[PDB]
Amino acid sequence: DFVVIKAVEDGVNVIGLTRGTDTKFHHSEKLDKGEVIIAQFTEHTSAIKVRGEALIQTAYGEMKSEK
Amino acid sequence: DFVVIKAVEDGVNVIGLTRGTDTKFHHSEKLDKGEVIIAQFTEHTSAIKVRGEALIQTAYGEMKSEKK
Amino acid sequence: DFVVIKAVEDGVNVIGLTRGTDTKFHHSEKLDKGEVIIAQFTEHTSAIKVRGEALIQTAYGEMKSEK
Amino acid sequence: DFVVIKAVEDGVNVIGLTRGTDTKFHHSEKLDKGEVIIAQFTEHTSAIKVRGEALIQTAYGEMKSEK
Amino acid sequence: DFVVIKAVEDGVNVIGLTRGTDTKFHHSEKLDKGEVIIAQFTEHTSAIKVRGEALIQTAYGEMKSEKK
Amino acid sequence: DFVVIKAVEDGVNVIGLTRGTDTKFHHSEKLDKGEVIIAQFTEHTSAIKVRGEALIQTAYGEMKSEK
Amino acid sequence: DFVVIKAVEDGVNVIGLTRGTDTKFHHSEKLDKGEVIIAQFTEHTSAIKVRGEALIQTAYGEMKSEK
Amino acid sequence: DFVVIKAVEDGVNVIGLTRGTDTKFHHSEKLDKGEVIIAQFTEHTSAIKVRGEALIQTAYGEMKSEKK
Amino acid sequence: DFVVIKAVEDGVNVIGLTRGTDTKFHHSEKLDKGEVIIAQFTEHTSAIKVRGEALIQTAYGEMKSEK
Amino acid sequence: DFVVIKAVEDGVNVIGLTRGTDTKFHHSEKLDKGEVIIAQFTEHTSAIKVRGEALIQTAYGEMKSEK
Amino acid sequence: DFVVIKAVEDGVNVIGLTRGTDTKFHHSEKLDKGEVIIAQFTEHTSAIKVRGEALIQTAYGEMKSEK
Ligand SMILES: N[C@@H](Cc1c[nH]c2ccccc12)C(=O)O
Ligand SMILES: N[C@@H](Cc1c[nH]c2ccccc12)C(=O)O
Ligand SMILES: N[C@@H](Cc1c[nH]c2ccccc12)C(=O)O
Ligand SMILES: N[C@@H](Cc1c[nH]c2ccccc12)C(=O)O
Ligand SMILES: N[C@@H](Cc1c[nH]c2ccccc12)C(=O)O
Ligand SMILES: N[C@@H](Cc1c[nH]c2ccccc12)C(=O)O
Ligand SMILES: N[C@@H](Cc1c[nH]c2ccccc12)C(=O)O
Ligand SMILES: N[C@@H](Cc1c[nH]c2ccccc12)C(=O)O
Ligand SMILES: N[C@@H](Cc1c[nH]c2ccccc12)C(=O)O
Ligand SMILES: N[C@@H](Cc1c[nH]c2ccccc12)C(=O)O
Ligand SMILES: N[C@@H](Cc1c[nH]c2ccccc12)C(=O)O
Repeated sequence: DFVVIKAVEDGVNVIGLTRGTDTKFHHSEKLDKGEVIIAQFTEHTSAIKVRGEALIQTAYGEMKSEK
Repeated sequence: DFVVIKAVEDGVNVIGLTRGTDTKFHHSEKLDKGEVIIAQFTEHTSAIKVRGEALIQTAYGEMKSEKK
Repeated sequence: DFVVIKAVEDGVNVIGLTRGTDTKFHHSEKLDKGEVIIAQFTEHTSAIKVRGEALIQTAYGEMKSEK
Repeated sequence: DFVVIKAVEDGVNVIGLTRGTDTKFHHSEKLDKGEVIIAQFTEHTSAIKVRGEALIQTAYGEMKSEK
Repeated sequence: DFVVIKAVEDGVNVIGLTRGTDTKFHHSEKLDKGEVIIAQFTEHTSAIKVRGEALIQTAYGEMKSEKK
Repeated sequence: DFVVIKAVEDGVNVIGLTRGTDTKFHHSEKLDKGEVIIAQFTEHTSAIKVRGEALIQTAYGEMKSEK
Repeated sequence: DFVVIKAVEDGVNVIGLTRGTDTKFHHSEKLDKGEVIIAQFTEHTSAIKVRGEALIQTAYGEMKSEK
Repeated sequence: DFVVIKAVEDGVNVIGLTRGTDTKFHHSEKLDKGEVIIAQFTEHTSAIKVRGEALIQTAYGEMKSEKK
Repeated sequence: DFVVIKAVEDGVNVIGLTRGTDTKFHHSEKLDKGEVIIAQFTEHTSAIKVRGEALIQTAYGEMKSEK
Repeated sequence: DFVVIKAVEDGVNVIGLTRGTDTKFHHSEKLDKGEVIIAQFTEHTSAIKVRGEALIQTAYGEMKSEK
Repeated sequence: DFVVIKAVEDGVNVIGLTRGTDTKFHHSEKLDKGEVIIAQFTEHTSAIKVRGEALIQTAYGEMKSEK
C-alpha cells in the first residue's frame, strides 16, 4: 500500500524508516510547497514519518501534519 | 496492514513490540506535536502501542490516545 | 487481522493466549488510562482476552470491557 | 476468522472443540462479567461453543447467548 | 466459512456430515436453550444440519430452524 | 461455496450430484419440516437438487422450491 | 461459480456442455415443476443451457427462460 | 468469468472465438426463443459473439443484441 | 477481465493489438449492426481498439465510439 | 489493470512507456475522432501517456486530456 | 497499483524514485499542459513525485499539486 503526501508549506520531510530488527532513518525526502509524493511500503521501508505542514491521504482517510 | 498516528502533543511514543514467543519493546519512536508516522505490522513487529495525545486511523476507523 | 484496544481506566490487561494444542496465557500487556494498543493475531497468539475498562474496535464494530 | 465475546454476567464459558475426525472439548475459557475475548478458528479449533449470558459479534452480525 | 447457531429451545442438534464419497453423520452437538455454537466447514465436515428451534446466521443472512 | 436449505414441509430431499464426467445422484438427504441444512459444493458434489417445499438461500438471493 | 435454477413448469432441462475443444451436451437434468437445482461450472462443464419455463439466478441477477 | 444470454427470438447464435494466436469461430451454439445459456471464458474461448435478438447480462450490466 | 461491445451501425471493427515488445493489429473482428462481442485481454491481446458507432461497457462504465 | 480512452478530436496519441530501468516511448497509437482504445499495463508497458483531446476512464474515475 | 496525473499548466514533471536500499530519481517524465499519464508502481519505481500544477487521482481520491 502507499501514502499520498502534499506539502502545504516549504521544507516538509518525508522520511523512510528501515524494515528489520533495527529502526533508523534511511532516507529523508524534502518536499517544497505544493509538491506531492506518492510513496509505497517496500522491502526497505516499513514505516514513514512526515514532518512539516502537509496533507496526508491513505485508505483510512486524511490527516494533516503540522509545522 | 498499517496504522496512521498523528501526535497532538509533544513526546508521543509509538512503540513496537516483538513478534514471536517473547513480547518486549524493540523500538520506541518519539513524535513531536503535529508530526505523523504511518507504521506497518512486520516480520519484527506484531503489536503497536501509542502513549500520549494522538489521533490514530486504522482499517477500523479512528481512535484517540489521551494526553500523558 | 488485528484488534484496537484503548484503556479507559488504569490497569487494563491485554492477554495473549497460546496458539496450539495447549491454551495458556503467554503474555499480559498492562495498559494505562488513555493508552492504545493495536495487536495482531500471530504465530504464537490465537486468542486475546481484555480485562478492565476499555474500548475495543475490530472488523465487526466496537465492544466495551468494563470495570 | 474470529469471534468477539463479551461476558455480560459471571461464569460465561468459551469452549474450543477439536478440529479433525473426533469432536471433543479441548479447552473451556472462563470469562467473568464485563471481560472480552477475541478468538480465532485455528489448526486445533474448528468450532466454538458459548455458554452463559454474553454478547457475540462475528462477520455475520450479533448474537446473544443467554442465562 | 462458518455458521452461527443460537438454540431457542432445549435439545437443538448441530450435526456434522462427512466430507467425501460417503455422506454420514459423524457428530451431533446438543445445545440447550440460549447456547450458541460457531462452526466451520472443515476437512471432515462438508454439510451441517440443524434440528430444533434455532436462529442461524451465515454469509447469506438469517434462517430460523423450527421447533422439533 | 454453499447453499442454505430449510424444509417447509416434511419429505424434502436434498440431493447431491457427482462431480466429474458422469452425473448421478450419490446421496439424497431427507429433511424433516423446519430443519435446516447448510451444504457445500465439494470434491464429490458439483450440483445439488432440491425436491419438496423448501426455502433456499444463496449468495444471489432466495428461491422457493414448491410442494 | 454457480447458477440457481427453479422449474416453473414440468419438463425443464438443465443441460451441461463440455469443457474443451469440443462443445457437446454431456448431460441433461430433467427438472419437474417446482424443483430447484444449484449447479457449478466444473472441470467438465463450462456452459449451462436451460430449456423450458424457469427462473434463473446468478451473480448478475435474475433471468427467466420461456416455455 | 461468464455471461448470461437469453434468446428473445429463434436462431440466436452464441459463438465462441479461439484463445491463442489465431482467432476463429470454434463453435456456434444455437439458442431457440426463450432459452438461456450461461457461458464461461475458458482455455479454448477468449471472446464470445452474440448474433440475433437477445438479452445479455454480465458483470457490467445488460446489453441487447438485435437481429437482422 | 473483458469488454462488452455492441455495434449500433454496420461495419464496426473490434481490433486486437499484440501483447509483447511490438504493437500491431493481429485481428480485426467486424461487427454488423446489433451484434455484440464480449472480449477478454489474453496472452496474445493486451490492447483492444474499437472503430465505428458502438456502445462499450467495462468495469469503469460506458463509452460510445462514433463512426 | 487497464485504461479506456476515447478520442474526442482527431490527432490523439496513446503512448506506451517501457517497464524496466529505462523509461522510453515504445509505441504511439494514433486515435482518430470518435475511436476508443482499451489498454492494459503489461510486461512491456508500466506507464501510459495520453496526448490530445480525449476522455479517459480508470478504476479511479474520469479524466479529460486537452488538445 | 497506479496513479493518474493530468498536467494543468506547462512543464509539470512526474518523477520516479528507485526501489531498494538507495533512493534516487531514475527518471523525470515531462508532462505538458492538458496531457495525462497513468503510471504504475513497479520493480524499479517505489515512490512517485509530482512537481508543478496537476490533478492526481489515486485509489484514495483526488489530490492537487500546485504551480
Ligand atoms: N524496523 C521496524 C520498523 C517498524 C515498523 N512498524 C513499527 C512500529 C513501531 C516501531 C517500529 C516499527 C520493523 O520493520 O518492524
Ligand atoms: N510476541 C507476541 C506479541 C503479540 C501480538 N499480539 C498479542 C496479543 C496479546 C499479547 C501479545 C501479543 C506475538 O507475536 O504473538
Ligand atoms: N490453543 C488454542 C487457543 C484457542 C483459539 N481459539 C479458541 C477458542 C476456544 C478455546 C481455545 C481457543 C489453539 O490455538 O486453538
Ligand atoms: N471435529 C469436527 C468439528 C466440527 C466443525 N464443524 C462441525 C459441525 C458439526 C459437527 C462437528 C463440527 C471437524 O473438524 O470437522
Ligand atoms: N459427502 C458429501 C456431503 C455433501 C456435501 N454437500 C452435499 C450436498 C448434497 C448431498 C451431500 C452433500 C461430499 O463431501 O460431497
Ligand atoms: N458431473 C457434472 C455435474 C454438473 C455440474 N454442473 C452441471 C450443469 C449441468 C449438468 C451437469 C452438471 C460435472 O461435474 O460437471
Ligand atoms: N467447449 C467450450 C464450451 C464453451 C464455453 N463458453 C462458450 C462460449 C461459446 C461457445 C462455446 C463455449 C469451451 O470449453 O470453451
Ligand atoms: N485469439 C485471440 C482472441 C481475442 C480475444 N480478445 C480479443 C480482442 C480483439 C481481437 C481478438 C481477441 C486471443 O486469444 O487473444
Ligand atoms: N505490445 C504492447 C501493447 C500495449 C498494451 N498497452 C499499451 C499502451 C500503450 C501502447 C501500447 C500498449 C504491450 O503488450 O505492452
Ligand atoms: N521504466 C519505469 C516506468 C515508470 C513507471 N512508473 C513511473 C513513474 C515515474 C517515472 C517512471 C515510471 C518503470 O518500469 O518503473
Ligand atoms: N528506495 C526506497 C524508496 C521509498 C519508497 N517509499 C519511501 C518512503 C520514504 C522514503 C523512501 C521511500 C524504497 O524502495 O524503500
